[PDB]
Amino acid sequence: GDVEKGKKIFIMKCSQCHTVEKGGKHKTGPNLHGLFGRKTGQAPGYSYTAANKNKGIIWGEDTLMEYLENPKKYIPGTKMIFVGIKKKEERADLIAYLKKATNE
Ligand code: HEC
Repeated sequence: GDVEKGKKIFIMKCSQCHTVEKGGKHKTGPNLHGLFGRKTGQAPGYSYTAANKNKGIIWGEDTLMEYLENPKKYIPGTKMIFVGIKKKEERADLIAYLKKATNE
């Protein structure tokens, strides 16, 4: 659950658009502050993707490990430009970091 690594990653992996900082902006990507344990297409006043609502799942440790793996797949029509991840520990750490960031 490397938090230091996930930091460098997110920094230039997701953070690029996302924002693990309460009060984030609806930039290229939505905020990621408490995304764990909440429904999708919730961010009010956002231009979410037609696939962001379509899915309509409960984000978490699984939905992620699965989603992250393939964002395009999971969300067909998502703007989230991301190839995906493979390394388990990579997703386990990256996710961990968040658990310390969003869930600091
Ligand atoms: C900007 C180019 C992005 C990058 C890089 C990443 N994400 Fe993203 N994400 C982006 C958008 C515009 C959206 C909405 C469209 C959709 O339905 O996906 C998302 C959505 C997600 C979601 C779902 C809702 C939410 O969490 O806010 C998750 C769980 C998510 N994205 C996670 C995530 C992670 C961990 C990334 C790097 C590993 C990542 N995103 C990259 C835009 C962008």
